[PDB]
Amino acid sequence: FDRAQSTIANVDPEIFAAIEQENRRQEDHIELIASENYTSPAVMAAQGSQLTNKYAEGYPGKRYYGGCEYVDVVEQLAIDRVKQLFGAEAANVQPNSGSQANQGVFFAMLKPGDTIMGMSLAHGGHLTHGSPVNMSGKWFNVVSYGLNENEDIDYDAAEKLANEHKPKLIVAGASAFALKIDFERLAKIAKSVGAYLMVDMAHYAGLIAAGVYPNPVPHADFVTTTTHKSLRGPRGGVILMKAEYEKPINSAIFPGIQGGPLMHVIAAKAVAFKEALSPEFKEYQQKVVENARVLAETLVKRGLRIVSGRTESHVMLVDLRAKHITGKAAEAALGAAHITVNKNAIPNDPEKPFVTSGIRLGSPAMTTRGFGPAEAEQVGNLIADVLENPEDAATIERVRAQVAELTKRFPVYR
Amino acid sequence: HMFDRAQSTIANVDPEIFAAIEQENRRQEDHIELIASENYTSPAVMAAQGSQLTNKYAEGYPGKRYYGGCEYVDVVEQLAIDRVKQLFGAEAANVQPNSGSQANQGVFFAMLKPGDTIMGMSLAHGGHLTHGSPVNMSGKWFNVVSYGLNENEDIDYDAAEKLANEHKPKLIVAGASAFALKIDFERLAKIAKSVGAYLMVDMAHYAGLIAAGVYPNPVPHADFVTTTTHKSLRGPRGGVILMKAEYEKPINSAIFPGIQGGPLMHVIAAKAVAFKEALSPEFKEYQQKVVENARVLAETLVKRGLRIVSGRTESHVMLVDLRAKHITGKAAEAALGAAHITVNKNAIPNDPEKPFVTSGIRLGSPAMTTRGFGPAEAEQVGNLIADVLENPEDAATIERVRAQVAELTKRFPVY
Ligand SMILES: Cc1ncc(COP(=O)(O)O)c(CN[C@@H](CO)C(=O)O)c1O
Repeated sequence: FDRAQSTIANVDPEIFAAIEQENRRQEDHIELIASENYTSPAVMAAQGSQLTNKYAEGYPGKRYYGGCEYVDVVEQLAIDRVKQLFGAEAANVQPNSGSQANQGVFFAMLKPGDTIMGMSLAHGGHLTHGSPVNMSGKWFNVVSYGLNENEDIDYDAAEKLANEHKPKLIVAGASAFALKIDFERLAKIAKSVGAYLMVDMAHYAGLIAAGVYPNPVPHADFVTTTTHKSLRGPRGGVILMKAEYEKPINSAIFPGIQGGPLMHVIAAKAVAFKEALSPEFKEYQQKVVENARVLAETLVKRGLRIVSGRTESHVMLVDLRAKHITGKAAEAALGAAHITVNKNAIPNDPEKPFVTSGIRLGSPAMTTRGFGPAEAEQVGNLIADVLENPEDAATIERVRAQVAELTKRFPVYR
Repeated sequence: HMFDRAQSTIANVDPEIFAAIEQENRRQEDHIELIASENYTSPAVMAAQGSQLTNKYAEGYPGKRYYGGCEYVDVVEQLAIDRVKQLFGAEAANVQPNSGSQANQGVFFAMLKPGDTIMGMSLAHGGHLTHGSPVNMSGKWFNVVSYGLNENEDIDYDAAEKLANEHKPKLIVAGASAFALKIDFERLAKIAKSVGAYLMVDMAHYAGLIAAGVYPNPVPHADFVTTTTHKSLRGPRGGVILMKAEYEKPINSAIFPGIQGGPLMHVIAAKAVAFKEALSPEFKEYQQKVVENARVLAETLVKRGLRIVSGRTESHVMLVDLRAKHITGKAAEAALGAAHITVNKNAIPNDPEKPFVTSGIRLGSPAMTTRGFGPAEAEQVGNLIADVLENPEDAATIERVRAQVAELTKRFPVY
């Protein structure tokens, strides 16, 4: 309890060693998982603070425990900054995760058995948007909408489904969709059947904050997000809501589905929001969008296909059929070449769900460590090299060596 | 640069947050903390959840992840699982729950369907929010039957048995947020078995005492045992589920993909560190002092004319009946807080006051024991509390106590 003696290395050598290896792994691999980023030392320092010691059930100025004057300052800063970031009427920064943020809306507005609409998992929707093995799909009646022939969201079909099934709530947002979503149109659809509109902007949140992806907040009743993806913050969730839903949302998070908030993580959220308000962050996201486009363009030049035909965001779904390789095989081969991606089903995938014909790629992480258009293009070409000969030892090695050059030249943490 | 560890300090990036954390650091030093659910976790634990492991998406379980590159977070999580199994002798464990509430929700999601009947200890008598409160998920989406204390303010096992037979709960919850005595988990297991119900024990408050062997272990008797890692266990903020091997698959499926997504791997690393610390002989010695200090505190307050619910404590915690000094729980909390003693108000059985007022305060010894308080200090603290309670609005009294608190806090620094 002098920070000198209680180090991880002294107290728990096994865990220290494992953490050290993860540090090096983060340096030594090019990360293209669209949901991952590298958060700042300041953010990490914040959730490594003594604020973990405080029980603070309730909300600023209305706590159940005494001694909360300073954690109140922290939480209110987090609330005010995130409201400022997205122009929200109200906010809740206590959700433990993106899942809990989404569960909070559901607990606030719905009863078990209610009908909801969400984007289908097969076409890029998330687990929490109605999967039958998730709470959202097991305890509720789920109707899903998907993509059209152009692999854009099929707004007409969604409208038809809404009228047919009369959902109490409509979910929009996605984990693997490259285009701009028309939140205004989904809002009209929701209003026309008297449904709530909830937008899960977890993946796009950083882009939205920087103004390079459309903002769902003026159109939706509820907007949920993670703080750790494109927002580049700590791991956790946030709910944004219209003022009229402030009381049900706050009551749903506590005492509804959570207990004591993680005040150290909320402090870390506040720091990330401060960073997101800066001109440097806007410039970062402009580069994120640029690098994603260049990556997509490069893969197309090498004969691959991009689902929806283009990206208008940080993310892309790559159709691998022209190179006669499965997503599963592609993920494995790229991983061996020190490029981290994940397999992902494409629309009308001829392969089994655990195999797939696609991979999802994203630019936030590589952009954070300093990659520009030249590097994004180089990475595109390296991926294609692997895909065209995934089991050739010499091919994997040549790429790995070039990956090593990039990662050494662009360190994550200095 | 934004990712240079020299330049990216909290003070450099965010001076306002720096200032608030600094004030909180000093607040933790300058107050005697007697909130029974709070502790001071080690720098090693804090360092772990301040690590780069926050950057990793690791949906799934060790060796069965959906993402690549999880080799090292797998080592971390498996160490956490193996150590917590070792601490409590559990057949299986899940260390991903984001909180105690999510731990409890995980069991419910695994074993129950909305509308099912459950039994839990009543909130009025020391049960927790997640044990069937109608404003909590546990009580709003399920049919709740609650059991409480008897005339001696011990758990009324006979009444619980009658209720179980009458209502046929699918699941019985045991454990408490404010109960001083040893709970008879074996008897509750028998009652549960007799009606074919699952037994879930929420040992959040007692977990550290149980690990050190100074409070009875529910693991050999229960189907499921849930806990927080931040209370008497003295770890990071988060949850854990312990379960019999036969329930390994439904429990793991319930946490993911059931109710959570990517686990907080940095926090799980911190959990692992906390479990390593808990396995040491020093931790057992700590919990012996916790139990001793709680007893001494209780005895001292009784000497000053207060009453302890259940008549004694056999743990870290006590509920103090304040009526003899004609002061409410709310007023007591406020007055003690001004004297730099942190407590929280709490209803007593058959409390004549409104729920927001109460006639009691809950006290615990884990935090003060952690910063080094012994029996002499525990007794002194008991007397200081009584001094405030007997004259809660006297400025001179508040000042004298505050001065003595300052002497103690200076003598026993936390960090
Ligand atoms: C759109 C969206 N919404 C919620 C979540 C879950 O948040 P957690 O903090 O992990 O609970 C996600 C998470 N996405 C992961 C896994 O599906 C991803 O790689 O996209 C999400 O995308």
